[PDB]
Amino acid sequence: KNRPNRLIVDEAINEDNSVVSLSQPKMDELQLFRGDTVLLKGKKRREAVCIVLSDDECSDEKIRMNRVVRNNLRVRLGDVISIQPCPDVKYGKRIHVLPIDDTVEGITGNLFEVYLKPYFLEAYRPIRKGDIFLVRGGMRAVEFKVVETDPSPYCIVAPDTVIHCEGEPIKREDEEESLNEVGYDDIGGCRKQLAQIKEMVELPLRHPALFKAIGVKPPRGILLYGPPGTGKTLIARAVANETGAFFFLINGPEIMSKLAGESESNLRKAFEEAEKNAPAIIFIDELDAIAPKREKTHGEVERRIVSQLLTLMDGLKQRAHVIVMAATNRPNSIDPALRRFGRFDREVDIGIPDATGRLEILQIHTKNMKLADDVDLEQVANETHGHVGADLAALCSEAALQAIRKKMDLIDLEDETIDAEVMNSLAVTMDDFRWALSQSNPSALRETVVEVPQVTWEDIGGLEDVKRELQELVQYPVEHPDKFLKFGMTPSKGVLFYGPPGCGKTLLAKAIANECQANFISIKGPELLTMWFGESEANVREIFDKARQAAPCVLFFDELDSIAKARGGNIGDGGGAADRVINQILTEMDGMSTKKNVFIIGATNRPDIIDPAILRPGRLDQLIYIPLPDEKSRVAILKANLRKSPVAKDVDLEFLAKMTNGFSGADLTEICQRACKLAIRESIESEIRRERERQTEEDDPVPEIRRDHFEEAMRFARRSVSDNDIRKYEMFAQTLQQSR
Amino acid sequence: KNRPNRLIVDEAINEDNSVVSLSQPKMDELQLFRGDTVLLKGKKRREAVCIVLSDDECSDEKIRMNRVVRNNLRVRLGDVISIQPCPDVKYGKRIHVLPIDDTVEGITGNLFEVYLKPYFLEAYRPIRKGDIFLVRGGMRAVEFKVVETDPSPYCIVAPDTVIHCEGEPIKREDEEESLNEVGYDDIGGCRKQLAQIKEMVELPLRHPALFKAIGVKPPRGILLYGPPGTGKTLIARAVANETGAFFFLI
Ligand SMILES: Nc1ncnc2c1ncn2[C@@H]1O[C@H](COP(=O)(O)OP(=O)(O)NP(=O)(O)O)[C@@H](O)[C@H]1O
Ligand SMILES: Nc1ncnc2c1ncn2[C@@H]1O[C@H](COP(=O)(O)OP(=O)(O)O)[C@@H](O)[C@H]1O
Repeated sequence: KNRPNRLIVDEAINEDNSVVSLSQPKMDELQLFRGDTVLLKGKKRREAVCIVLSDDECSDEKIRMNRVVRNNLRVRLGDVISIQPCPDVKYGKRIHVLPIDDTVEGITGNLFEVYLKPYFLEAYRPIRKGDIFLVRGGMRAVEFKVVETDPSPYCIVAPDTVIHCEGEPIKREDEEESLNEVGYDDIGGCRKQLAQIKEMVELPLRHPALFKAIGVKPPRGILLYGPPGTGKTLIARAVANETGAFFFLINGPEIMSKLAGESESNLRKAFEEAEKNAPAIIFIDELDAIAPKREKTHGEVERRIVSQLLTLMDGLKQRAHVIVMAATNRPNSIDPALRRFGRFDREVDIGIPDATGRLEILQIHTKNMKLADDVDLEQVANETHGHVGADLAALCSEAALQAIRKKMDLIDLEDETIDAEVMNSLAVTMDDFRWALSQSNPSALRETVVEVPQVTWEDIGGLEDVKRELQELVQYPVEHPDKFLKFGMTPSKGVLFYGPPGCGKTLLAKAIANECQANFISIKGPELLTMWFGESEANVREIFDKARQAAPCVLFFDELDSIAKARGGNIGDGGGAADRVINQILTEMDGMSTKKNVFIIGATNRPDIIDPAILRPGRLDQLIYIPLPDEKSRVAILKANLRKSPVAKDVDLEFLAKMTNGFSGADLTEICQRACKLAIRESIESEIRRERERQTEEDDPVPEIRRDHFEEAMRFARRSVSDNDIRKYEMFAQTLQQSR
Repeated sequence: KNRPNRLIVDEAINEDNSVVSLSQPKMDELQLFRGDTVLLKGKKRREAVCIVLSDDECSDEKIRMNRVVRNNLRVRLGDVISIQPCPDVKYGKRIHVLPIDDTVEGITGNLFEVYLKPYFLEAYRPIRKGDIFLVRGGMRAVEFKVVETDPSPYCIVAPDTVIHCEGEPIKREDEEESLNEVGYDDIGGCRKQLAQIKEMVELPLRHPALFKAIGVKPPRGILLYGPPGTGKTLIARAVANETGAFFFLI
């Protein structure tokens, strides 16, 4: 018809297996309501009946499409479908649905009331003939095929019908695949990297003939890496099985497990077999087993194997319908002659996930688990700092095995055997989650983390003008390069905080990285000391390579004065005013691109004994005095700390605010900690006294703090900063010379 | 019967080779006294006669079970047994017990008064037909098989009887193992590590078909280490010969 009814498929955000979400101007163009019965026609004359729903997440012309119904239509991602309303659907009297025997194995008991009757209630579901849907439960996920309906050829189902499920399972026909093949639905986290790998490879695989009409070379050597266990083979096979090409898998240890000429014949026949079924993808994992760093290679057959791989990958420039993906452990653990132009050009890091990614990975792995009601995935989302996803698979399977070990075991073996009806009753508790998270958790990470921070501007009290002109200093030229191009001034890229210790030096950097949606990689002082004492400075280049790879980002140096204080004070050691790591930092600083959005933030508390070679233009040049807090900042910081804890309202904090002057913010965030420790000790002792009183039940004495704890904490209080350091810093206010 | 008479075996803390220790609410439910003659039926219609004693170390539903009597019943750890009182046991007049030649080698002299008469005094011991017990001494530990009793088919023994030990030793039949195979009784110390290795491996070996109904991967690469000489091969072969699987050694 060539009208807007020809639409492009996508992934779905909805979690029902038969609903389709669409946008508002599109749905106002088609004149429907919510919950209408809609019909989809695609390729090879297949049909889909669905419920339509409305969402603003959809764009102008796309369709949020589920995977089981897109495999029901026998189409894939990148195909076009046709949309028609079918508003004349009645109810049925008999429903014929039956499994395929290849996915129901080990199963005993009745199948009908355990799955079908928990499914076909309360959801009027549109079913057409020959359809295969998918349900979960029983620690499993089973698909189901329908055969016959009374209102031919489709109906909507309701509580007011029956389903006749009689018969034996039927073998799967030759055309479709199973649904235990992995896909785009079961990879939690790292959505941007998946989008980048999706957009980089879509054209020569979905439209191969276009590059048979245009001679422009696509990128063919694309290399992803990451710390191990993160499922690089999983995402590789997911992309290859989702976009629909021929797959073949070369693993490094198997090729090293043969003789010499047998390995040569294996690699040659593998590349010929990948040539035969074009278009196709090819995958080499554990490249460290095949082509290591050259200094770590000692024999003779290994260099011959690496030269064989170089000739075999240079000799497929003529072909353009295969593409090579590979996976190592680290980019510094490959031979440097391999990753060059014509062999391996594109580079992508997977990285470690974060709390949102951990929540999504946990949402993947409790899909067919049948949780309880008291289990709280936000708890084990926030309490699981520093983990990879295979540890999360181990954690979920460990808690499931503990629920099998505690109950539903010795209770059952003394009387009967085990079926799936009692597997329906099995849920797991949060106690097994806390038990599997307390012990038996080998945390597989000690390295540097990269994430967006969470502290916002309202978490720090006051300091308002400094926040707004820092916002001027970073936020402006990334949004308006035309004004700077008009006035010809290149922007500065350095800023140097300084101030007395204990004034909240990390919080403003966290707020700037959180508001502009920037990554964050921090380096403390102890990292500088363990790079100085070991005399190892081939690590700074790795840090700034990671920084450029994490673009955009803000790089935070904490305790820069440690290397100048460590070898003596202001007299110092026998040396002078320079060192090793700081000039290595300058040399790797000034030799990079101006527009790459890597913004370097330094910090110290001793601004006099620092090397003045860092205050050159083109480097760190912006100085901001961070002073002691004032009383309005004191009440603001005190409320911003006390917002977490339950406090009383009749207590008054302006007495101590008007009393305490010249105090660090760290002191006024530890005195509340001291008072709350005193209150928690008082409450637990009154708890054990009322327990031992009549019983040798819960009327809580106080959930908050009174004036007594604050008065005793002020009797335990202490200032942290002397007056002479304030005069040493106000020397810079009196003198006002700060260029070099 | 599906009542609480179907119990799960365990290790024992008692050191007599024929007594069984049980808990107090269980023994008040069965209405017995200490030292009563009790009977155990398990798999393959084997029988065990025992002395019952009381302990608070036992939990609600478990049985502190000795290794020689659990091999006498031809069951293993993880099996369920059945408990019945047999309070009608008399004494005997002639007792027929004889060794197996594969465990008495290098031995000379009279066998009767060196082992049997130091054993069958002061302990009224419950013996049924076909039973194999185990005694120690002479820098060795010898097992013994009984053949025939006068009050058929079981008795309790006392100082007021005789034991006729005449004959040559009989070859071991094909079904059972020896008792010089290592087990859970001869590893001192490190009980928590043995409990951890016990709980980590019990499910895919005692109940294999459950993971033929549930697809969840068990842990398969488990690595123990230690400073050398601490008997890592001993605890490995002990767990494999105690839980009862096929072993092979690389
Ligand atoms: N509102 C606040 N005002 C001041 N400090 C705060 C505030 N909120 C949190 N902090 C703490 O301030 C820390 C930032 O370091 P900061 O206290 O400025 O350095 P310092 O204490 O002066 N030097 P040091 O403690 O030895 O590393 C954070 O880690 C918090 O623990
Ligand atoms: N983010 C994740 N999403 C889904 N599964 C994961 C994830 N991370 C780890 N896994 C699981 O951990 C295992 C490790 O992936 P694998 O391909 O074996 O990596 P490697 O071989 O490098 O260890 C996979 O079998 C996968 O199922």
